[PDB]
Amino acid sequence: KYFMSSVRRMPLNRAKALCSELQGTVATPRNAEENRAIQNVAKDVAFLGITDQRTENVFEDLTGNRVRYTNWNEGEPNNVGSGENCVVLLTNGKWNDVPCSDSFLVVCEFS
Amino acid sequence: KKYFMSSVRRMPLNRAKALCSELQGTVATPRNAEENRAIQNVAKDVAFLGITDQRTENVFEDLTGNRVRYTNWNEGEPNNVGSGENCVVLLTNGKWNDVPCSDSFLVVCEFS
Ligand SMILES: CO[C@@H]1O[C@@H](C)[C@@H](O)[C@@H](O)[C@@H]1O
Ligand SMILES: CO[C@@H]1O[C@@H](C)[C@@H](O)[C@@H](O)[C@@H]1O
Ligand SMILES: [Ca+2]
Ligand SMILES: [Ca+2]
Ligand SMILES: [Ca+2]
Ligand SMILES: [Ca+2]
Ligand SMILES: [Cl-]
Repeated sequence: KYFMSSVRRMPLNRAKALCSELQGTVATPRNAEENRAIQNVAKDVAFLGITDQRTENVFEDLTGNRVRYTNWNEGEPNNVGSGENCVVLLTNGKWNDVPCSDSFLVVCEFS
Repeated sequence: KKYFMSSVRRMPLNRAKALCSELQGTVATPRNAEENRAIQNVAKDVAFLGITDQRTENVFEDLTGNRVRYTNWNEGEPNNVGSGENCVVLLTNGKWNDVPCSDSFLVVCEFS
């Protein structure tokens, strides 16, 4: 896998469109090594290709595959307010669930 | 190493540049036959290369203004037809054709 970060921030729908445009997908770390690699390419908080939009508290990648490895920041995922169904990788590498409509950088993953 | 990825949609060169730069890459510029073939492998149809003679006609440079060395022009190219063709695309046979920068084609981005 090759990981590339965007320079501008955008909501998940636009982030998915960007990675998909170059025939990739929003980055989904499958282990601690991939998590670090994505963290490194991301210069700020960035979206990951994981959501619980289909079933609340059931996190899966953008292709419907349930994720096994997770790295939630303490207290996460908390689905606060009216709900947080998207996921971002914080600058310390831990994850936070956030509203999919919010804007963050995006890290795309290619094979 | 250099990695190449092709777009799904077609767009003019300035948009192609913006797409590749969005992910901190550039429009693919083959420096030799191996790279030319690597780009061929990812481009399913005619696609833009990061080369233009916009500065001086018939002097081809990459997008950073660096004069290119390796070229693989299709027979009869570059012909600068009509009002001008100052951008370059990789044809489906791997050879190059100069085309109007305002025309739309797939784009192959390069990252390293
Ligand atoms: C208290 O909730 C935390 O802080 C909020 C400002 C949001 O970033 C939320 O995702 C996070 O879990
Ligand atoms: C005759 O010129 C050739 O055919 C035209 C349709 C254009 O594609 C032009 O770039 C090419 O050199
Ligand atoms: Ca949720
Ligand atoms: Ca949260
Ligand atoms: Ca020309
Ligand atoms: Ca031509
Ligand atoms: Cl949400």
